[PDB]
Amino acid sequence: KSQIPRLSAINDLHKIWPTVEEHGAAIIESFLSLDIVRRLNEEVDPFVKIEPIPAAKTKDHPNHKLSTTTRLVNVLAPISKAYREDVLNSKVLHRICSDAFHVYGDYWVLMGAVMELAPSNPAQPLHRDMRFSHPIVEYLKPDAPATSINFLVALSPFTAENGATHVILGSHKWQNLSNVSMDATVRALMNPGDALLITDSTIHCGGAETTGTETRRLLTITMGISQLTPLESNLAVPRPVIESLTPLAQRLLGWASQRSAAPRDIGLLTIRGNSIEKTMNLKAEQPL
Amino acid sequence: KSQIPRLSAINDLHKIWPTVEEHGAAIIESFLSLDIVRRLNEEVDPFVKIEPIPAAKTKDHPNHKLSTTTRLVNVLAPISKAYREDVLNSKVLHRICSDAFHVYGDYWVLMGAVMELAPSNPAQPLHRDMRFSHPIVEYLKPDAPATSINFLVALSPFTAENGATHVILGSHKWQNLSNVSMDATVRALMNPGDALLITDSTIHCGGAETTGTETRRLLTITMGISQLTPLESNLAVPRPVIESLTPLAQRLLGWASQRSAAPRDIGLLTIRGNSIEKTMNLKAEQPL
Ligand SMILES: CN1C(=O)c2ccccc2NC(=O)[C@@H]1Cc1ccccc1
Ligand SMILES: CN1C(=O)c2ccccc2NC(=O)[C@@H]1Cc1ccccc1
Ligand SMILES: O=C(O)CCC(=O)C(=O)O
Ligand SMILES: O=C(O)CCC(=O)C(=O)O
Ligand code: NI
Ligand code: NI
Repeated sequence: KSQIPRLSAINDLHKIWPTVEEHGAAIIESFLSLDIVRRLNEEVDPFVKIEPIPAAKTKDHPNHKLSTTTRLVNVLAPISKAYREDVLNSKVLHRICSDAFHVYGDYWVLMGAVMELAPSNPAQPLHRDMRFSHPIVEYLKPDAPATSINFLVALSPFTAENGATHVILGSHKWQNLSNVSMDATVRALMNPGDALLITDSTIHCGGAETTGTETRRLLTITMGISQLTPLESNLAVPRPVIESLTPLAQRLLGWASQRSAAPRDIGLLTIRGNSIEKTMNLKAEQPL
Repeated sequence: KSQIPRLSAINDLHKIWPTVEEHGAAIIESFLSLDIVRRLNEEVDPFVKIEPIPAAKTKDHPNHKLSTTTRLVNVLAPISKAYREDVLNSKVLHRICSDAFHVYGDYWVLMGAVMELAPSNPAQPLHRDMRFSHPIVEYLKPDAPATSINFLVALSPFTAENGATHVILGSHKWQNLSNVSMDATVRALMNPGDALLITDSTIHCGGAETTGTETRRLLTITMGISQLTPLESNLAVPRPVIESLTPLAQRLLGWASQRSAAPRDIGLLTIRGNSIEKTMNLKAEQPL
């Protein structure tokens, strides 16, 4: 069985989305530089350490799907300069997203999260993303272009033994799911900064951590059309942080109005014919 | 040809959604009391008068679809006490919406707007709503439950001669649109406070104002699943106004997290497993 296609962020940029459209997955080598990875890791470190279990009794939106050996930290903009500057303005990310979502219009971040898996973390069940938040997605016709995609960026090594993600190539086009098996999977073996890119229809799962010693960490960026509601809110992010961002990053975080691709688009999140940013006189690129 | 079914808000409440599901439209008689209509009208009056043309050159999200004799004012919560208290907490509205959207989960306001049509306003072309903002909707399978519905509430009389809305009954189930004609329509003749309820697949249009003297006004409330992005933003609504609302009204305006109907729903607009309202310590029902 064929392995996940591997592509250069630098040279193969126009090939990335076509590859995912065909195969349902691709590895983007050096999606983030080691410097960006180092900074992201340093900045999110304490927030990962303080994060409780996904279904902690203190939470009013517990996540009952993730294992108790998973820590997931979302709403990264207030935590990480590297995320809100380097990642949210990634030229590679934006080329891919505009390639993927042009039929629909603007896209934004549905969720940007760091996931850390403790040693001995079990494999997740094979799944498609979005089914525990956006039931609407299952009602889309089979030829509807993907309405979200997920960049699973390695922040530490992904190896067979430490639970590198499994994907089923071609499963984004499956309607009948009787052949869903771990027998059908291949692995996303990755170095820090590489990214596994999948669609919302790609069947995949986190792997089993079998060493008992290694802690695997990733940055998962679910990018989706601006017509779909994010899993996470940036409503509580301080205004000085928002005003430090680029206009593009502000839009990605829901601090701007949005547009569809409809010829005479009437817009999303507008205020009596004007944008959020015009109405609220939102500054951009103001240093902290 | 059969007329639009007319139902009592008081007595026929459980019948309203089934009627719309079958026929694509229903008139809800006395949906709003005359007192609520009077207050809404008084409160929005000046904002309608100052509103420019839909595609005014001053706007960065011009609406190129509506006629130059249309004034549309959305983001009503800061303008109208009647809207944000009486309308957003309407028992009838909420029964209907929970009937309609239970398959998907929570619902919210995609747009609440007052539309005023000047004398001599022409008929709109026959259309389905949502196509100039949410192209995703056209990609839904035919048996997907409606993901949005629109309450067109009369704030003045709707007569044949003054441009009462046209609908095509049963057109919410049409796939082939070759028989779309004004020949196929019936009229929503309504008194102030009555509401025409349609789905996002019901083919309809504003009628021609033929008197040259009458000014028709309506309150259009597009309610949709919380998985779809609103056409309008309440991000700039003052915190004291938001904190005066019920928790339900806050959710409807995007000042709360949201839930899907998925068995182990992980939520929408959450912040590291907690809600917007818990995170921001958002008060409710605090008088102004
Ligand atoms: C539930 N779930 C997440 O929490 C998740 C986490 C990170 C990024 C995307 C994401 N979206 C999802 O739909 C997944 C789905 C899932 C996960 C584990 C086991 C079964 C299903
Ligand atoms: C464009 N458009 C609005 O502006 C509108 C106004 C009020 C409530 C819903 C609404 N949604 C829409 O999709 C309509 C569609 C339309 C209107 C006129 C002519 C052609 C198409
Ligand atoms: O752990 C991984 O590599 C994948 C995680 C995942 O697919 C998910 O949580 O949705
Ligand atoms: O004017 C009316 O009665 C209907 C308006 C309408 O359908 C629209 O603007 O989408
Ligand atoms: Ni997943
Ligand atoms: Ni309409």
